[PDB]
Amino acid sequence: RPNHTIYINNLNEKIKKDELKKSLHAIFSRFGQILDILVSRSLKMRGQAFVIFKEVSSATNALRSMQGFPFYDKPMRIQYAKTDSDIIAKM
Amino acid sequence: RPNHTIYINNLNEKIKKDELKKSLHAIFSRFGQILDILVSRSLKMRGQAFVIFKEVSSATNALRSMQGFPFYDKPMRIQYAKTDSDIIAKM
RNA sequence: GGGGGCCACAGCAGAAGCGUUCACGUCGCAGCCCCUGUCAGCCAUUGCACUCCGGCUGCGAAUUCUGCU
RNA sequence: GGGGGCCACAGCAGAAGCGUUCACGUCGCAGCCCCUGUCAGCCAUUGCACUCCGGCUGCGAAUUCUGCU
Repeated sequence: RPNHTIYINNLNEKIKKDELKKSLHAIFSRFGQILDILVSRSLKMRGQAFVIFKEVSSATNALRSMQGFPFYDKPMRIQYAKTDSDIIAKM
Repeated sequence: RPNHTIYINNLNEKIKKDELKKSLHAIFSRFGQILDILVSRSLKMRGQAFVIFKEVSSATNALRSMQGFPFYDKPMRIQYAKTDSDIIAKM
């Protein structure tokens, strides 16, 4: 079940919303063009984010590459999204 | 060993330096005139501060009154200062 | 923010679009590199000062056309 | 910040001192009370969204003289 958008959890939920999107973009993008990183610190979401890539191969590349990597003293649990983000759905 | 300046430790060391001086002043001052609250988040000092009162009776009042009070979900360990602050020393 | 340095970089002026900002006006806005006030993340610390000072890690902003020599 | 209300409050104008701000200029600055964006503190949460949204607690800025009716 691979698709354009990777899904990361086990993130340091104490990190500000903007510094997260920034540092997340910094860790990736060296895999392909990133379309958008989606975050929200609500109770439902919290320590997790959606990194949307331009081509699926960059998602597969970064998923296998960056798994378990320590991000703010915490290991990343990367996996493909249940559904491709509605921006990719409009493709 | 009572004197003008009370000494508090066991403070929430994760609190910003300014919000501490503010909320500390807010909890006291209803005991007498506060001259100055001295704080610094250095490793040497950290979770502790010096509340300087105008008359010693306010220090005794607040010390016996506010002992163990929960300040930012943490109990206050109040006690008199080893030496009266050099501002009181210049009296 | 702040300081320094690049084969990295025509120069100056206007205009628009941005950044900062509560918000306009002044102002400022290519690209990497290094140091660094902040701020933040773990980690450590229960500690008696009035002078700033723990380790490690990370963020550290804003560009386009137009004309002249 | 934002909104509302007080036996709490002469009115307006200038001047100085402050606040905001990287920094001046514009601007804004009695006192309590209530609600509340932020921000922060514990607490809880390992959670598949693209619409904002967990509980509790706390911070939530800046005044003086001068003249006129």
